[PDB]
Amino acid sequence: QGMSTDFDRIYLNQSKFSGRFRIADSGLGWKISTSGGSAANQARKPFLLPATELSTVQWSRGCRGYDLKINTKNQGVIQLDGFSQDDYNLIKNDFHRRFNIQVEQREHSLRGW
Amino acid sequence: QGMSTDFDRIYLNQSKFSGRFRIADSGLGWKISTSGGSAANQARKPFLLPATELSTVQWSRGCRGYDLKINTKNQGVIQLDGFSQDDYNLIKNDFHRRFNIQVEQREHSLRGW
Ligand SMILES: [Cl-]
Ligand SMILES: [Cl-]
Repeated sequence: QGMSTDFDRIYLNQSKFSGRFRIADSGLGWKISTSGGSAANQARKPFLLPATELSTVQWSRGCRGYDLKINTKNQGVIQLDGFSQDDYNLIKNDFHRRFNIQVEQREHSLRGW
Repeated sequence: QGMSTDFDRIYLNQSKFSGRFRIADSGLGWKISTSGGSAANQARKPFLLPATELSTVQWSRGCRGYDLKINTKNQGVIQLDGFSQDDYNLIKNDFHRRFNIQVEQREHSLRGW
């Protein structure tokens, strides 16, 4: 749809359901994405995190693939995982441009050597 | 050994190896614990995080069991996982007494309701 940057099959805080993660100028969103089409998917409500609540963001190792661990002003650290190594460049650019946040690279133990 | 509070089979940042996690007055430690006895275990060096680097700590959902996500002054967010629900009370008490840190309970979505 062309405004937000979207990623499918992402998990929020080790959720059993996967969902779609969206990066918008307004902040972040995540919504359960499943089967049943317009029954089950239509009742679902999004998790919405306003950009004002973002403080730091790191790209690190998830349970599934790579993750973002996102520290917030009022809601602790939120985890999104299920990313591919391929996703990093896009994520880095989006967080810089939309939020002026530099994503920290902390996904292996040789970082900073 | 009676000074530190120790937990076995804990993983650091989704490490392939598990190790022993130790909570001491001086800060946190983690060291790979494996087989071979005094060959492989003896060469291993610990990860050491001085108490001065601790800022916030939350108890949340790991890849394995429950986790701590620990925000540090200079090293981003560190994850320890592999904890049982049983571990929480001890952890809460140790972080309060040793560091004056209140562990945030953020391990399910009904927290704060
Ligand atoms: Cl947008
Ligand atoms: Cl001690």
